[PDB]
Amino acid sequence: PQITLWQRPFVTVKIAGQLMEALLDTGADDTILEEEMSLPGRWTPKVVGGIGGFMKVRQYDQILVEICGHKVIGTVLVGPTPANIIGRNLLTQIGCTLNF
Amino acid sequence: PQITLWQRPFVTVKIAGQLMEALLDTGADDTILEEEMSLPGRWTPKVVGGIGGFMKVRQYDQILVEICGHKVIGTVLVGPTPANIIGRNLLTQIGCTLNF
Ligand SMILES: Cc1cccc(C)c1OCC(=O)N[C@@H](Cc1ccccc1)[C@@H](O)C[C@H](Cc1ccccc1)NC(=O)[C@H](C(C)C)N1CCCNC1=O
Repeated sequence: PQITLWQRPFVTVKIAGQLMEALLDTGADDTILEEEMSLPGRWTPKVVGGIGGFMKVRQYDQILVEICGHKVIGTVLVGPTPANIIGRNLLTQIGCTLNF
Repeated sequence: PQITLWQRPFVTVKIAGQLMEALLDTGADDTILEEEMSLPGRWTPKVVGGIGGFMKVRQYDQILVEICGHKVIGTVLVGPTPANIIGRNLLTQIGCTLNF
């Protein structure tokens, strides 16, 4: 699809059998999911800095993400973010471009 | 142009005779420039919340922004952001779409 930006660019994603909406975010290097997201297995501590300051997150490697049905695999961060965010690490795998 | 997302999507912008680079950010509702940015005239207090928390900003209305040479006019926030960010309020005016 081609998506205009008059509204926030949310899409439905399925991760580890769970459904959620996440923002397609060209300003994000990394993908981050909300605190209540349950991913199994080991993780590594990471800190993410946005506008406002920094927050501690859990880094999960090799997570399968189904983004508008497209299947991709990458690193997913989990922490106390206000919204689920799909960052460039996954946007590149769905062939996402900015056009104008 | 069409821009891929293997790298951060920075573009050059000119605002109030000053040049800077700014991130094209679909995850941002609003446009925010770094604390050292000098805009003339009246402004209104606003607070922006990102990942990490919130920060106090100045809201300037009807600012002319030249984005990749395109001319657009909109609200611009100025505060202690780590990077200049072009949000959807301006991205819509340059006909910016996400494609995949
Ligand atoms: C949502 C919003 C509403 C009104 C006004 C503004 C400016 C708004 O956006 C603020 C905002 O932080 N949006 C983020 C996503 C957002 C949407 C909704 C709520 C909260 C946040 C994101 O798009 C931009 C922001 C840019 C940035 C900040 C600091 C250093 C470098 C880059 N990017 C990041 O925080 C990313 C994260 C998300 C992986 N990030 C973290 C560090 C390393 N690099 C990097 O890419």
